[PDB]
Amino acid sequence: DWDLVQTLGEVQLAVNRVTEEAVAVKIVDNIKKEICINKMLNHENVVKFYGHRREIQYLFLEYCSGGELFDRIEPDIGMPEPDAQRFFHQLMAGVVYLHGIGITHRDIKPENLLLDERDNLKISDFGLATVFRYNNRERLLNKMCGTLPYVAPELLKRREFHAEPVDVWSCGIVLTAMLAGELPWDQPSDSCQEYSDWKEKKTYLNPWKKIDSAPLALLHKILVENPSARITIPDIKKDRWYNKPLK
Ligand SMILES: CCOC(=O)c1cnc2[nH]ncc2c1N1CCO[C@@H](CN)C1
Repeated sequence: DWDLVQTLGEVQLAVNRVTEEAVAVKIVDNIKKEICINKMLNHENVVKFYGHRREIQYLFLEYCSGGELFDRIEPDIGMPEPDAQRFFHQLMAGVVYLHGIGITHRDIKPENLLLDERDNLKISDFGLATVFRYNNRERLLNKMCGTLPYVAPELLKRREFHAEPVDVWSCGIVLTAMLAGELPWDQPSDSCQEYSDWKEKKTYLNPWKKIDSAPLALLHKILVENPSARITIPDIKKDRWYNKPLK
């Protein structure tokens, strides 16, 4: 038996009457695919799925008492570089896992990155997720989704696109936010001046000016317009800043 303590955001915090264990309960009244995908998942950097009950659908998910990464980002400032690097390491671990089982999240942003009691990052909310690889066969995506400031430019420009580079791009936007406390552009389109400036290498402007040359060098490889030229995760793991001892 579980008591519903408070509304988290619908999602409610539930506490076990006997054990006092806490869990997040998602109430819905597409949910079928979210449960299906959640049943595939098992990784320390992905919100745990405990099960579901049908009545109004109920999803039981890992409660992350640390809240959202979003709330650890000080506006216009960001966070200490060592904290950002640690969070970025854990984000990559989670994303590598998902891509490894052929799943793309499609909406990576600080609001969907939760923290447990130890500040361990957990990828959250698979309502927009989809399978991009099955029976070792890649499937190109063609539906536009995600969140504009975080979406890769190809999603706005091409009919079809590879799933993995899209997630890599969004991860680069998250890193920018962690290091500068602001988003670089409303969207990565040619009509967007801020994106034009970036493509023209005007890193003497914000937010790039607040970012140290080492992490900035990594962002130069992630925020590349051509998804085929964009750095892959295995190569991100070889990046100099990625491997820099910090703090
Ligand atoms: C301390 C605040 O941490 C949360 O609330 C929170 C904790 N664990 C969760 N697992 N799945 C979601 C979730 C969660 N929420 C759900 C509602 O939206 C977000 C909070 N405004 C994040």
